[PDB]
Amino acid sequence: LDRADILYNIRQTSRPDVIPTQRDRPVAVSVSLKFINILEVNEITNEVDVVFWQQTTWSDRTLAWNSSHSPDQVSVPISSLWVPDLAAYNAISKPEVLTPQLARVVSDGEVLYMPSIRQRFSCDVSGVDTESGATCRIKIGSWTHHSREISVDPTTENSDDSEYFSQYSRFEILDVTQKKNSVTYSCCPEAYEDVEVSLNFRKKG
Amino acid sequence: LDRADILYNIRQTSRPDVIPTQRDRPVAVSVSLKFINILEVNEITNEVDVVFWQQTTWSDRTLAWNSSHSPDQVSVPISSLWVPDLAAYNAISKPEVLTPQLARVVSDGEVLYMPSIRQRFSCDVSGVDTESGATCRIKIGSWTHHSREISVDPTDDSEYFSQYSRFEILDVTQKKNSVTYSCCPEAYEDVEVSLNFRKKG
Amino acid sequence: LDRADILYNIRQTSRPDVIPTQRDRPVAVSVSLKFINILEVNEITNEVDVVFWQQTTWSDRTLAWNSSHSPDQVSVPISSLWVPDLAAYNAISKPEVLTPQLARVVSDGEVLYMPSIRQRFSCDVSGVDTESGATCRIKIGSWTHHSREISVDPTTDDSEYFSQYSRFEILDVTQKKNSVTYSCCPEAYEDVEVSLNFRKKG
Amino acid sequence: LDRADILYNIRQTSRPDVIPTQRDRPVAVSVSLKFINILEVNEITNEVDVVFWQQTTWSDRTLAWNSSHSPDQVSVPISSLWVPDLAAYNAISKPEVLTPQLARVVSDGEVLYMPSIRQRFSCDVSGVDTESGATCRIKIGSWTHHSREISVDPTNSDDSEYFSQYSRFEILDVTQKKNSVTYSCCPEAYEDVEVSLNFRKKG
Amino acid sequence: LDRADILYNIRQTSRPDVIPTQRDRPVAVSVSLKFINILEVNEITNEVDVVFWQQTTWSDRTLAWNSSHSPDQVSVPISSLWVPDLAAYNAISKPEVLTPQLARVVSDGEVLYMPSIRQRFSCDVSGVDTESGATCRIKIGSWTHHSREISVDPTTENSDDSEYFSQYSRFEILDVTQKKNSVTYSCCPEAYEDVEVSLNFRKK
Ligand SMILES: CCOc1cc(N2CCCNCC2)cnc1Br
Ligand SMILES: CCOc1cc(N2CCCNCC2)cnc1Br
Ligand SMILES: CCOc1cc(N2CCCNCC2)cnc1Br
Ligand SMILES: CCOc1cc(N2CCCNCC2)cnc1Br
Ligand SMILES: CCOc1cc(N2CCCNCC2)cnc1Br
Ligand SMILES: *[C@@H]1O[C@H](CO)[C@@H](O)[C@H](O)[C@H]1NC(C)=O
Repeated sequence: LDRADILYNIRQTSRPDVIPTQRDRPVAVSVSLKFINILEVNEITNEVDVVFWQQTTWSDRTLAWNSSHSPDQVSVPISSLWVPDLAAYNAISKPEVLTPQLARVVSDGEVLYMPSIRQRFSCDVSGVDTESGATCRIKIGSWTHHSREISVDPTTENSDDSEYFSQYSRFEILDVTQKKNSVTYSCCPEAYEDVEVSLNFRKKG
Repeated sequence: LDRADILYNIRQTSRPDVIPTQRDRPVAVSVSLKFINILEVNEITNEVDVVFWQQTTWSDRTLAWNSSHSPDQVSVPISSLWVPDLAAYNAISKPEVLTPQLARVVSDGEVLYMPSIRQRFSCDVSGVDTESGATCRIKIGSWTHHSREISVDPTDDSEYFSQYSRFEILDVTQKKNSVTYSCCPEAYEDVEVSLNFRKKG
Repeated sequence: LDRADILYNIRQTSRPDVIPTQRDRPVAVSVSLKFINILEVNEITNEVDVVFWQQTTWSDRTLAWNSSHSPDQVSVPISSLWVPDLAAYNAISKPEVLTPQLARVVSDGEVLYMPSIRQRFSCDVSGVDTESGATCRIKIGSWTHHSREISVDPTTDDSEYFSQYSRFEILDVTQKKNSVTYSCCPEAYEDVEVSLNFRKKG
Repeated sequence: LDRADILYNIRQTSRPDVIPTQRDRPVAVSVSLKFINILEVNEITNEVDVVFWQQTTWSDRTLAWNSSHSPDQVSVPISSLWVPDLAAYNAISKPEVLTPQLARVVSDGEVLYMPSIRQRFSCDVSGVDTESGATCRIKIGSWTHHSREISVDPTNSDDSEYFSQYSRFEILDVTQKKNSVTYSCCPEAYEDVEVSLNFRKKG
Repeated sequence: LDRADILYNIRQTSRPDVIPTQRDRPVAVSVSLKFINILEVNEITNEVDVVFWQQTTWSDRTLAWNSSHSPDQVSVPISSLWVPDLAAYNAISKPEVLTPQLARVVSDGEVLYMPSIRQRFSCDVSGVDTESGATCRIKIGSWTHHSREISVDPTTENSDDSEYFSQYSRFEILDVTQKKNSVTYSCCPEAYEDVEVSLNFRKK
């Protein structure tokens, strides 16, 4: 197999509308926000514009191929793949996807999708101008799939919070923490999982 | 049947352009707005920006399947389904759909579509900065289907409302209407959602 | 025939790119603007934002079906139908179509398309804050079809649908049909001019 | 042939991606801007918003049909035709096309496309508020086709006839100049038309 | 072959989704920014709006044809070609592509794609109002392809930095420099190449 064959096979057989659930267990989705910039903060209205990479991983065994004597990974347009229906609950604009919409697929079916996104959020901006800073909480989960179909978890790994954060922003990041939740909305009987990412930041002098 | 089969069958045979009317009785559509946020209020111009979940339910039996030994529900792209042609009459921007455009379909054909929407409205903003607050009325109905084809009916007020909004919700009420426009002989149904809100102190 | 059959037949056989001219006669298009709101008026720049229903009717016999023991009307996506190439000459933004893009088709081929549109216009805003108000003239006609292919006519209570919450009020709406020759081309092109007389309220 | 047949044949056989070059000669494109309005002028930033009809003509013989006992002209969606890849070099927004995207095609293959366009430009706004006015130069040419593939020429005419009487501005004069430019990126010459719009604020 | 045949063949056999890697060697991509205009500078927020031609070249042999007695080049919609997944890392708006989206393809498979783009960036705007000006660094590389699949290099050319820059801008260009980098991100084990274009400019 070469890349052309792999991509052809994926395109011809991939079912972008079918959740790759296996043996009726939930698809385990990992989500991690890598903050790149903070723009347009407004303490009066409690709104903020953020740019972040939304690192998203999951497994879809239907994409798998035998990689002996073949490429181990390819880049695939997300239009040809099933993608988790994640949404930020407190976003007040739709995601502006800044980057090419390609996911990376490994021969065992592991998928990585990591777009850079600019989005405006409603959250707690109070104290952005103090030492202790503001703490903006971003809530992300599957819009339509309950806990038996999609589980959402923060990425297990440690990292430099500001690793990719712009040195030219008027703001700086003090801390990022994550919390997993499972919520029952009065609309539906099942539980829906989400990750809450708490961004602690302040204005630089 | 597995999910793949169900979704394949729906895709291959769904008529997104065909209203699932049965025996010429109207498709009964339920509409309910779950308010998430109020931004950008303007008492001078009587305009307001709102974020809300537009909970929409209806039945389409052409989607039904035998669910013994099969999944009972699936998520389906709305591009593969007929969806009611609802519009907010007093909206002054087109709906900005914030969420993935998927509906939930049950094996008996019951459909739920609940996108989060940001939209600007023309309505009564007067009194927003007072104790009794403003009351903004949002009118939603089928744009082109009369009452014999589509009926619209209303389904805690702040359950999902952002605690970080500059505004707070005092009350939400709903009223069903049936209106005859001078352009057309038939009646058209709508739901009027009255949002009573004020600026927080 | 049920609705599914009718819609299937229309989709399979409709030619959205073909003007439904019959026997060399122009397609008779009716146009009427139902004003819903007036927002963002600017007397300095002579620009105004308007929301209106653009009621558009015409006949396309190719859509017709025998309706005894069948539905008499269906809603059809405009992407499946020929639609008149109308434009507002003095619009300075492209139409923002607010509503689902569906037309109503009757079994004899009569079509109604009535989207709610928000659009900005260049026009005479002077006097908007006076008793007699401003008179904004909106000119609408076929962009590319001359008078032998498309005729345009005004439709044989002005505030009926106008928002009571607008900062403005409508004093009067009048309509005039015109036939104009542009230097770019030898044939005449029809338009309807809708004159909206409005003023700022107390 | 009726219109349905003509439009069907055009749709089925049109190669929107193929430049209708005939016999090693460049496709001759005519361009003319009919100014409708001038909005949002900014003398500090040298930027201006203009609305204009971009009258564009060329010949594509692959579209031709025998018109004896047939319509002589049809309106065709530009998605079904090859269209010149014109761009305004000094535009700072993408064209906002205001009108239905249809071209007029004559039975001999002559094409006319004339959309109304709103676009923002970077140009010389100085003096806009004086008697002699400002002169904004708009440069339009094929983005990717050199002079052996596309030639561009201005269409003696009043490019001002359609200008809004309700604009805050007025047009004093419009002139055109044809250029042939070599860019350091590429060895060939690329043609453009420069339209100079002389205008001022009304007093 | 005429142009119609060439374009037909390209459309029918082109795999826009397949990186034209040849024999386990990265696709060599050249990138060069031709600055056209600088608008909307903000020294408080360190943001700037720039208009530039993003000159991008690479080779795709699957596009090649025998050009004896045939046209040597054609213009091709990029929707029919593989195109490098380049992104500007410090962009804060998506690229507004101003020009027709066509690439130029030579009979040997060389491709040139050069759209004019308007985009807003986060970068160092300080000193823009001084003699020495500001230096805004723009970082461009493949979003998803590591160094064994795509290499990125500045264009070998020497150039006049202001050749196409608008005389009507409120700003002027003092200097443009380029640096190639190879970076390892903590998300992945491989290295990703980028070009950093440093734009030294000031208010007139
Ligand atoms: C039956 C659940 O289907 C749903 C749920 C939701 N929401 C409630 C569950 C959590 N996600 C927010 C919206 C939206 N659309 C459809 Br469709
Ligand atoms: C026959 C009615 O068809 C209609 C009606 C309407 N409206 C009048 C009925 C209620 N909805 C507002 C628009 C718009 N487009 C078409 Br098409
Ligand atoms: C046959 C004329 O073809 C035309 C005419 C116009 N206009 C002149 C005729 C009246 N309508 C305004 C635009 C625009 N595009 C094409 Br294509
Ligand atoms: C054959 C060169 O191909 C080009 C040239 C240019 N430009 C230089 C030639 C004149 N047009 C401006 C852009 C842009 N894209 C491609 Br692709
Ligand atoms: C193999 C890694 O897959 C990736 C990596 C990245 N990035 C990390 C490498 C450098 N480019 C920035 C994003 C984005 N999407 C996918 Br998919
Ligand atoms: C190209 O085709 C021409 C025939 O016109 C011939 O001269 C030559 O052999 C061909 N070149 C290759 C490498 O096939």
